[PDB]
Amino acid sequence: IDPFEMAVKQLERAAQYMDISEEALEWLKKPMRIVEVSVPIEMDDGSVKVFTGFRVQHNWARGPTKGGIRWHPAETLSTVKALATWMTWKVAVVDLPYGGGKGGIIVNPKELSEREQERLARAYIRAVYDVIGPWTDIPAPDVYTNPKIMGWMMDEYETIMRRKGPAFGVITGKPLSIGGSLGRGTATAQGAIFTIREAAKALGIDLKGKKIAVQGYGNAGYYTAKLAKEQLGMTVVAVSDSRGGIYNPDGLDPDEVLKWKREHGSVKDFPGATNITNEELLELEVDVLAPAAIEEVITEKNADNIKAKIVAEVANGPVTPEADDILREKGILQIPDFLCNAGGVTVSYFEWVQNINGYYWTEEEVREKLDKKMTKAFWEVYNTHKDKNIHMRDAAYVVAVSRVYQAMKDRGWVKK
Ligand SMILES: NC(=O)C1=CN([C@@H]2O[C@H](COP(=O)(O)OP(=O)(O)OC[C@H]3O[C@@H](n4cnc5c(N)ncnc54)[C@H](OP(=O)(O)O)[C@@H]3O)[C@@H](O)[C@H]2O)C=CC1
Repeated sequence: IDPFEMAVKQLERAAQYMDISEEALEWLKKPMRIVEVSVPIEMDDGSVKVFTGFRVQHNWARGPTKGGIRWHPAETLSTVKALATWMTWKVAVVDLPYGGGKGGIIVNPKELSEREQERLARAYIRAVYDVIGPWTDIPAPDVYTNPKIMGWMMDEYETIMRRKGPAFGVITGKPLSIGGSLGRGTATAQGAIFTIREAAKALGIDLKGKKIAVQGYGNAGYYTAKLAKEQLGMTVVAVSDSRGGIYNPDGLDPDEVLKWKREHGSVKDFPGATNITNEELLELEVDVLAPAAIEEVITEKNADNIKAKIVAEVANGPVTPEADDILREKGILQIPDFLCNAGGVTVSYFEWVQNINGYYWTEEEVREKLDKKMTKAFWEVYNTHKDKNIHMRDAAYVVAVSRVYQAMKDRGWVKK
């Protein structure tokens, strides 16, 4: 299924639940600027290889576009366009002064050395300099890209820009030594925890003493479990990895589970815990479920057999639309995927603000501002959900598209 076709279909579906003009929908169905460039680098053997780079800016009505850069051998312009379109709604739902953007290079980084990767980053910056900037387009880490490459890109941009402004703010996800930000490691989990707390508040459920099951124990899953147990006081009873999952009604200690995973290569066979399958974890009777793993783990087949009161879509779309309808019919509140894991984008914006202002905050200030942002966004989505009598995800889409629509109307881009 073509990614851009899917994104356009999603946008039309969202527009079907709100009052939006045809001209605005047509404007939103097409990225405002797409830049495809050749990225030449010098190989370690002395040869020269040319790579294909992309930089799609879907919309900038609300402000400078924001989005990451992906280094995947299967990158396509369609995928970049779809991800920029999704990033637009991602930044619009949580009320950031950002638009939608995305980049990508068709390259396999597993076969490149450190020098070649640095050359690739610098050449990409040299190619796309004319369409990026602190107030035009702010790239970010993505798949097979890390803060190392962010530092290289920032250094190249500063070299080209002759230090005429906040070159630190041109890109986010940088190392702390050069314009970096605190709380970037646990941003997604912190946002998910705040959204879960607000959902419990909305449902009238006290989380102190309740049970939570987390699917996927990577950076997001482990930190979600850890932060839930620490702040929310929720008993973690089940975690899982690719290999399998474990269960214990008496509770799990996330630090010990992480230690065992980093020692035995997997979370399975944890002492005092019963081994369960991922499917079996989705079956447990808990009050919070946090899929932080592979996409499409909840389908029409197992949607009915879910007993969780709150499903926090920490991952990127772990629930299918049929499963969405079935789960909504069962009186279960869903937190949409691009609202639950909004911490990442929310944190990036804080980093950009720190770079622009020249003043960096502390871990507590970032945590409090993120708390405010996520609470406001979830509350703005839940109110739409209750007023329009539509699905949770649909409420978030309505909020984001309404925000973009209003910004477009204010600029005079669309007269209707
Ligand atoms: N973490 C972040 O900063 C943000 C995360 N996201 C989204 O969040 C999710 C996780 O992020 P991230 O922590 O970076 O991912 P990680 O790569 O750090 O970890 C992936 C985890 O999910 C597990 N996993 C991978 N495939 C499966 C599978 N088929 N079945 C069951 N478990 C699987 C991995 O298991 P194993 O360890 O055994 O390999 C691991 O536990 C993703 O869906 C991602 O798209 C996007 C926004 C930013």
